[PDB]
This record gives sequence, C-alpha cells and structure tokens, in this order.
Amino acid sequence: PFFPPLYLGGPEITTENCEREPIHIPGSIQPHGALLTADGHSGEVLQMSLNAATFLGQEPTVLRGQTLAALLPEQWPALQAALPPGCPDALQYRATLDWPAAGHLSLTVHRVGELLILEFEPTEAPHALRNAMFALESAPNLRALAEVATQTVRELTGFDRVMLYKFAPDATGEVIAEARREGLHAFLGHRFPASDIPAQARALYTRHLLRLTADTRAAAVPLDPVLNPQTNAPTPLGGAVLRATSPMHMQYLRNMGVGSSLSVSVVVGGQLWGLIACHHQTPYVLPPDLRTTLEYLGRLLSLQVQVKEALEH
Amino acid sequence: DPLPFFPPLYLGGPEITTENCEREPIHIPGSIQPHGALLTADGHSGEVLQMSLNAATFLGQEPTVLRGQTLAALLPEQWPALQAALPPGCPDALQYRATLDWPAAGHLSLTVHRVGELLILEFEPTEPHALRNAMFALESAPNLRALAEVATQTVRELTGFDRVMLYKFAPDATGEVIAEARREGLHAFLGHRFPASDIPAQARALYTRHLLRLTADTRAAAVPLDPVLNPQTNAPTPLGGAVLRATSPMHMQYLRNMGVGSSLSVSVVVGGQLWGLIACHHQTPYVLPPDLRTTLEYLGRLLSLQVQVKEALEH
Ligand SMILES: *C/C=C1/C(=C/c2[nH]c(/C=C3[NH+]=C(/C=C4\NC(=O)C(C=C)=C4C)C(C)=C\3CCC(=O)O)c(CCC(=O)O)c2C)NC(=O)[C@H]1C
Ligand SMILES: *C/C=C1/C(=C/c2[nH]c(/C=C3[NH+]=C(/C=C4\NC(=O)C(C=C)=C4C)C(C)=C\3CCC(=O)O)c(CCC(=O)O)c2C)NC(=O)[C@H]1C
Repeated sequence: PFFPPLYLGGPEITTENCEREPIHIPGSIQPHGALLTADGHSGEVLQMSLNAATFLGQEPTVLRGQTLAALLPEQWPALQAALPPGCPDALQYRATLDWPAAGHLSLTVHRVGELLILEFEPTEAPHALRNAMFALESAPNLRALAEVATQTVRELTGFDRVMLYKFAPDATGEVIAEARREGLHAFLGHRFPASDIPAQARALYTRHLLRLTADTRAAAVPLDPVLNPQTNAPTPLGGAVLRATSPMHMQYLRNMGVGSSLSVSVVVGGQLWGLIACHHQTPYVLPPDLRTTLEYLGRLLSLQVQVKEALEH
Repeated sequence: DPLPFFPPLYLGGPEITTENCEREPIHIPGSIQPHGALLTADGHSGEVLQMSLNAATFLGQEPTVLRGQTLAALLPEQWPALQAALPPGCPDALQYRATLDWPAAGHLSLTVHRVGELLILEFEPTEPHALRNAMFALESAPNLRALAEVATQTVRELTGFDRVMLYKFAPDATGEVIAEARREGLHAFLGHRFPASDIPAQARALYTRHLLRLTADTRAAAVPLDPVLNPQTNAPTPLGGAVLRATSPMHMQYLRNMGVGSSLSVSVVVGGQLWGLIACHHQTPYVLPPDLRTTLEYLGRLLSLQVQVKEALEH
C-alpha cells in the first residue's frame, strides 16, 4: 500500500520505506507556478496554492469564492467540452491567457473525478522539431538513435546533461547515451539499482509522461486547504507537473550537484522502456512551449525505439 | 502481375493506360507543381545544375545568373547547415527545413534532401495549442473507431479541407474508408471499398518511405525541370522525396472526374507496412502552407503509434 502523507501524520520516509512514499499526494507544488482546484460542475474554486496572489494578482479571498465562469469567461466552456466527466486523468487541455497582471500565462487543466486541476505558469509569444523528427527516423540503429535523441534534446534545451536511461527487465537502469557540457562527470555506461526509481514512481511515470524539479533547493508551496473539501481527502496531483518533488529525490539531486532536473518517459508496449533524463547545474524553469516539444519527442522516440528494436529481433 | 517501370515519356516511354498502370515511373516525372520552385545542386561543390522553369519568378533572378553561382554564394547562411544536416551517404528520406527571408519573394520555406551526389532544394512561400490538445485526445480515445473519428475531425479542423478520410488497406491492398469528416452536403464514403489497383503497387511502395504527397490544383500544368536530365548522370532526376513532384496524369484525371480540386494524404505506417492513409479532398484548388503541413506530418507519426496501441488492445 502507501503510508499516509506527512501532513496527515504518516511516517517520514527513509531508505527502509522508499516504496511507500505517497509522492502523488504531497499537498504542495513548486513555486514557479500556481495551482487552483475547482468543482467540475459549478466551476467553484475549492483549493489554491498559497502563492496564487502573486501570479494571478488577486486579493486572496477573492479567488476562493469565485467561479471559473467568472474568473475565466472565454475558457470555461472549452474546459467543459475538452474534459468531459469520466475522462482519464491523463487527458490535458492547454491555453495561453493574456492576463492583466502577467503578460502571458500558460494554463493546463486536467480532471480527476469531480475536480478540475488548473496550473498556471508564465509563458511567451521553429524547424528544429521537424529536423529532429527526420533525424531520429533515419538513425540506422538503436545506438545511433539514442545518440541523436540526447544531442537533439540538449540542443533544444541547453540542459547541462541529457541521458537516455534504459530499464533492464528487473528495473535496473543503464545510461546508454549521453550528451553533456564539457567538464561534467560522464555517466555513460553506468548502471544504477532499481530502488533509485521506486516502483510507485515507475507506475506513475507510465501514465504521466513528464515531470521536473525546477530548483532542487526551493521550498514547496502548500495547497490551502490541504484536503479537498469535496472528499475531505488529499487532492491527487500526479498528473500535475507543478507537483512538489519528493524530498528524498531532491536530496538525491542535491548530493549529485544538480540544480534542475527533468525527464520524459519512453513507453513501449504499455511498459516503461526508459527515460530521457536531463540535468542542469543551476535552477532552470523550462517554459511550457519548449516542454511540449520534448513531450512530442517522447512519443516519436517511443515509436522509433519499437521500429529499431524490431530490426534487430 | 508486377513488372518493371517504363522509361518516362521524355525518354520515349509509352503513354500510360488502365492496362499498364503499375509500370508508370511516378518518381521521375521531370517536372513539378507550379506553386513552388525546385533547384538541384552538386552535393560536394554546390554547383546549381537543374531548375524548374518558373524558378526566376520565385527567386527573382535570371536562370543564367542562378546557374552561374554555387549554393555557397546563393545561401551563405544555410550552405554549412545543409552540409552538416545532410552528410554524404545519408538516406533520401532525411529532410532539412529552414525559413529564408528572400528580397523579392517574402518568407520562403526551404526543404532540402540528398539523393546520392545530388541536393534537391524546394522553395515555397510560407506564412495555438491545437496540436498538443489533439495529441492528448488521440491518446485518450477508447478504441480504434473513436481514434479514427477524432483523427479525421482534428485534421479537418486544422486544415479546413472539405473531406478528410481514414483509408485503411486490407491484406489484398484493397482499401476501405473507415472514418471521415466531411462538409455539409457531400455524400458519404464511409464503409465504401475500392479495388487494389486504385493505388498501384509502385505508389504504395513509395508511400511507405515518403509519407506525405499532394496535388494542390488538379488542373494545373506541371513545370519542367531545365534541363530535364541530371547533367551528372545524363539520367532522370529522382523526385520521389520532393513534395513539389508532379502528380501522375492518370491520378489527376481520377481526381478531376471525382470533382476534386485539391488532394493530400499522409501515410500511416505500422510495423514497416503501409497500414492506411489520412486522405483529404477539397473541391477547389487549395495550397496548404508548409508549416501547417508539418502539423499533419507530426499527426501521421502519432497516429502510427496509437494505431499500434489500439490494435494490441484487440486480439
Ligand atoms: C527511498 C527511495 C529513494 C529514491 C526515491 C525517488 N526517486 C525518484 C525519481 C527519480 N530518480 C532518478 C534517479 C537517477 N537520476 C540520474 O540521473 C541517475 C543516474 C545518474 C539516477 C539513478 C530519476 C531520473 C528520477 C525521475 C525524476 C527526475 O527526472 O528527476 C522519486 C520520484 C520523484 C518525484 O516525482 O517526486 C522518488 C520518490 N531515490 C533514491 O535514490 C532512494 C534513496
Ligand atoms: C491506371 C492506374 C490508375 C490509378 C493510379 C494511381 N493512383 C495513385 C494514388 C492514389 N489513388 C488514390 C485513390 C483514391 N482516392 C480516394 O479518395 C479513394 C476513395 C474514396 C480512392 C480509392 C489515392 C488516395 C492516392 C494517393 C494520393 C492522393 O492522396 O491523392 C497514383 C500515384 C499518384 C502520385 O503519387 O503521383 C497513381 C499512379 N488510379 C486508378 O484509379 C487507376 C485508373
């Protein structure tokens, strides 16, 4: 099963109980964005991140009464149609708001049962993706495909290190390709135990295909209330990219000297084949539109891995 | 019966009839569609060899001036990028794309690929979260039918085409429309089936490697290359990989007879085989700009993946 989260007086995690940390329900988010939850029917704002006032520019109480209808007039009917009752928690809808306080915000919404989860992040506003797609497809074998993928991602993102991290049948991990800035350790060829990415992390990564820690030293921002009014239970946040990273994994990243981390799942035959894993030495908020490019690349790599593995077997 | 290609018309080959379809050499027509321009150049020196006859009007230069310069001089910023992206021996399927600001012609999209020692350069005029939203909707579709319906509707919304269909090949190469989105008033093709020869075997082979082709105006005359043969080889210039390549006159007549002014299909490729086509129709001529066509190319790949996934959920 899972332990209760901390804020419901559950045990603190150790290396004795890696597998049982309820990483999906931390009750908090990373501070480079803001999150609101809301009722599926009424559009009634039920929870907000204590930092919402910053991003939205709204007097705190104003929000926690109001309706999405009021708050987002153009958007609220689109949401209603895009995310019908009963849809999967994996389905997401995005829009760009030109919002008074903040030039442009990206809005990302998904639905978990009766709750809409809304994420707001700063945003903005060429051929590198098309060029990359063809490059991946003409790679002659899996090894070269891995090399092209890591190089392409590094060029698109500027990340200090990009790896392709492949799982063995026992969930032992191996770094089979790597693109990195001069003057970093090489992790190419190294293998790591399965407990570095615990089973409950791997399952969540099979369904929700991108996560990140923008700053491995930033404090999480609580949800208020912490419990969902609807249920008097924790809000599931695993489909939210803003979700606070496990402090065990942030300790792991800090001990490695990483300041910013991001990965994309490569899913083949319904299973987690591996990860595009990125490191930055310093804090780094990759903007939403560039993340989208990596999300596309994730799908394309999933296709090409199967194609390429089929021409060996 | 499968038989080798005839020589093209310009090398004294015969004219194509219903008798001998599968032998038209549709990859070497010696000509392009008039809404863009094409140059060929030597892959090592960058000497310009062939050009479409309309090139002066896209590129704003006399032929003899174009042909008298190397790509190093014509494309000083792109020439080194081309050479890195398209190394000798690379496959003909690999494409490099850039946007140019050309004085006379505005923003041009440049698409380049390499066939042996030849570079092929295509120039076309070029111009929010719809793709991301579509990607997730496709993935959440519960079964093959719902996927097919979401895919057709999405493509129609992105493009404005009068008719978008998902055409699926059977094992005997006969095809069947299995989903479609269509303009009000058009008659339905859903559930109809069509003989294997409607798309002959040399087309289906080419459609497994080069995943997007089009006819922007089914009445437009083709524009010859000049000279027609590659001076490197005194042989035909391979245009299988060029979206500007002239469509087969047999196929344009099949389309005009249907009342179609514009056609476009994306290949859906599963396990190395052509599974089906996203096929679109418009009643009037219609040019879809290169950046919009890129969205369809990306959806072609997504759909190939999702078709595998939906079919595996099915035994
Ligand atoms: C008690 C359990 C421990 C634990 C937990 C844990 N680990 C993750 C997630 C990740 N761990 C990763 C590990 C590596 N990154 C590398 O670069 C290398 C090798 C050079 C390794 C072995 C990775 C890539 C992830 C994915 C996330 C990311 O991209 O940063 C989680 C889940 C984090 C979250 O989503 O909140 C958890 C709980 N890690 C341990 O080392 C043990 C002690
Ligand atoms: C004597 C040979 C004939 C022939 C040749 C031919 N056909 C193609 C390619 C295509 N034919 C298509 C046929 C259909 N379009 C539809 O809408 C339907 C059903 C509603 C069918 C059956 C299609 C879709 C294509 C693909 C290209 C496209 O999307 O327009 C070629 C190759 C064309 C080229 O690449 O230049 C050739 C030579 N078709 C016949 O019917 C016989 C008479």
